[PDB]
Amino acid sequence: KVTLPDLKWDFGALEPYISGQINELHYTKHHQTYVNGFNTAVDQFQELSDLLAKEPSPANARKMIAIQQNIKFHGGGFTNHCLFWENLAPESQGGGEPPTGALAKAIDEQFGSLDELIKLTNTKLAGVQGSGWAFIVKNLSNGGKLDVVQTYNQDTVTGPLVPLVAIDAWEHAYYLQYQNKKADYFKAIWNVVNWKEASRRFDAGKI
Amino acid sequence: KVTLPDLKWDFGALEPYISGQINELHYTKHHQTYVNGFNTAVDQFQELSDLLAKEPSPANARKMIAIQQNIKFHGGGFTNHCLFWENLAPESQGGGEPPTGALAKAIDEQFGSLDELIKLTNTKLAGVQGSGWAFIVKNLSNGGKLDVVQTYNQDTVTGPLVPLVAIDAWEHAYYLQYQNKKADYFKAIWNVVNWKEASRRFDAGK
Amino acid sequence: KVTLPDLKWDFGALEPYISGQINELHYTKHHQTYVNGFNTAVDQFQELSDLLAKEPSPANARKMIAIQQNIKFHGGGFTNHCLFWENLAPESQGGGEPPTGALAKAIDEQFGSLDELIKLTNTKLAGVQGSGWAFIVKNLSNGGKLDVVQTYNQDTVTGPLVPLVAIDAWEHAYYLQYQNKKADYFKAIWNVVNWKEASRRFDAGK
Amino acid sequence: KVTLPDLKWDFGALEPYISGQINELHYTKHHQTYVNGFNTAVDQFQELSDLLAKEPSPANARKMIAIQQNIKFHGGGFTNHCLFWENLAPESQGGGEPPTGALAKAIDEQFGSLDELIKLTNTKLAGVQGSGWAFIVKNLSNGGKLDVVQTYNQDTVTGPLVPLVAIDAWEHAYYLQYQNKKADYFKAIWNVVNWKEASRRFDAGKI
Ligand SMILES: [Mn+2]
Ligand SMILES: [Mn+2]
Ligand SMILES: [Mn+2]
Ligand SMILES: [Mn+2]
Ligand code: NA
Repeated sequence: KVTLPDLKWDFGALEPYISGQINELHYTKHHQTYVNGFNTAVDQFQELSDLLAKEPSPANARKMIAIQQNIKFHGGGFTNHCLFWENLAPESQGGGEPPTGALAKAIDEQFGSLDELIKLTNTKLAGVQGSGWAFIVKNLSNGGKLDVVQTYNQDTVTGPLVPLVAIDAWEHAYYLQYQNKKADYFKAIWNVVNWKEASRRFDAGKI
Repeated sequence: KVTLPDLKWDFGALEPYISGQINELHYTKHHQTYVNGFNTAVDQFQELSDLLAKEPSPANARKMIAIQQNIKFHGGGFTNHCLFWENLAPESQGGGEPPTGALAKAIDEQFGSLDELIKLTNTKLAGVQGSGWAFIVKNLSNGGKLDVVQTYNQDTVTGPLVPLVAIDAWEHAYYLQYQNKKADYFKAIWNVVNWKEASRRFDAGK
Repeated sequence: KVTLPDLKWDFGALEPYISGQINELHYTKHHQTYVNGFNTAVDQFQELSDLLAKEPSPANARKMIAIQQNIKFHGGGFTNHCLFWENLAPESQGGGEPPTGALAKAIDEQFGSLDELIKLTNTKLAGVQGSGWAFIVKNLSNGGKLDVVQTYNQDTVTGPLVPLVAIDAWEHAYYLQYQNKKADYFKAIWNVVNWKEASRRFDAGK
Repeated sequence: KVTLPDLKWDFGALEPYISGQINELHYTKHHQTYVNGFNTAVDQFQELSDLLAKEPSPANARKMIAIQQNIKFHGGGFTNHCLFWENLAPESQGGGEPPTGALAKAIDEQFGSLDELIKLTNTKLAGVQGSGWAFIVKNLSNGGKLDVVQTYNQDTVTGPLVPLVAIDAWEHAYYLQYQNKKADYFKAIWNVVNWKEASRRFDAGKI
């Protein structure tokens, strides 16, 4: 049974880059909904699995097929937002300070500088044509190389792709403050990105 | 735990429209693969579910998300092929005979004729740009109306959509016999379509 | 070269159901974005088509493929919003009044009532897990039957699926006013749906 | 107007890894079909594009949206198969011989060995749940790092993702010889992969 995680900061702590009113809605409404949806979907599948064991019909298999969409969507919603809060921090807790160590080294070697990586990421965020996410990732299958990937809806990066920084591009993540001006939001959010958490994820090679 | 279903006919019973060499591989290899994949996926779900209970972390959620794909794909593969075998039959069991009853009436009212419905379906089949299926369906949400829908890969029709006739458009369904000539396969298969089974599905809405 | 269509109503005309603030942003910003993107994409096609003619390489084919996403997305955004404004109207223009004629008959015959069709549509709207649309459509390929279709992002209904009512489920369509309570928005919008335009679309079959 | 490309080898030249029967059908039927489809779709779009100039209506935009699906699919079909033939060669023409130069250096640095890259690719190919492709690519956006990407149907890798080796995982690519044993096909094809063409693409950073 999953639960809304504790936040490391107060709702209004990322102002002026992200408003407290957005954070409160985003966390108490949107994230809680994925929490509830995920627990419900997992419950429903456990129930369908028990039904399939006694009556392994295509009819019942068809029912399982129907709920896995909810497992994926709500599971992703749960996961992506958890990652999101943990890679945000107020300036007082180091938000917006550049990474150090191995991650900083890989960033410079692959993209030239942190500024270029961020510009690439903002291009990707702007390129999400619908709801979705951009993730700075470490790819474990090609020697641990950095990349920036987009996902849609609540799809997430799995397998060898370890998320280092997740940035939410759903309209609910910025609309009350930025309205249509999503590029202003993408630029502003880096001021409160927690690159210490990114570095920790990079070093661990897991989340 | 699912298994391959009983067939109502022998592998060679659909000759010459669908070769026995195809049916044998199709059932004993391809369908068996979805059976095994689905059973594995459901087992793995059960294991991840216990893991999630012990540690409900994003990491473990991530693992669960990863296997949903296989549940969907192999579950669809299992379900779609079960449908397929049940709506195929040799002529000796009524394959290729036109439907009667309420289904026949609905077909004529909506499409003009069975011939016109079949042509529409062959157009949908030819329009699958990849691996996939066409389904003639009854839509329970809009008053029980017939439609033809395409799916890709092992996606299937769910919700208010009741499959009446499933036709496999994956290349493995025809390649040994027809190779690139998929339209020849789409045309030939209607000689062994079991419309009695479609009519039963239509009447039951299940 | 496309442009924003003229609106038949002032930005604040759909209050209280849809905020004038939302309509103004939705039209002057969001719809404009799609107009700009589509014009840009069609210009690029034109340039790449000429390039491909002179040099029909896989390299240039690859470039042509790369712009198709923009054509589809912005083309969809352009088209869907045009449909949307045309099927909305203030109560003073007859918004929210039930359809009549053939459409009204088809709705009663297939769904039982207008309320049942609306209920089904709201279910499809709530079912969009991401950004998207629901369309009440008339299907030209199954004898002209009504159905409700979900799309994601700016995907739209084409070919035999004729849109009668388009409803936007992107968060920018409701968030300033309803925030997370999208179900409240889906319920409210029917008060300003232009069923007269829906009936016109149904009769024209385009 | 695109045309079927010239092949560098005879239909039967890749036996016994891929039969002459397959190559003949694959090239003269399947590839040709995408050639014809792509030419048709581009002509149709040009036609609608000219109409849209005079009638810039939602109706006409809707018609163009329908056609872009065919441009993408047949365009991809044309492109992927052109890449495919160019990265296959008989053993007499160097097929199956390991890459050298910068490409070989990047492979060992990122994957450990060619064999590890090949195994990863075979895992990706087996993971295509439907029709599709695997590509070994050079990613120009992350400092030119190698990766392996899956696509479905005739989707392809565009922009910063430069295809180095394309491997076809559609059933028509192997069924007549391998039937359901696709893993055997994925394993065998490397014996006739042209790594010299892969190296040229890697060096040029384009196709
Ligand atoms: Mn969010
Ligand atoms: Mn099959
Ligand atoms: Mn909109
Ligand atoms: Mn092929
Ligand atoms: Na509100």
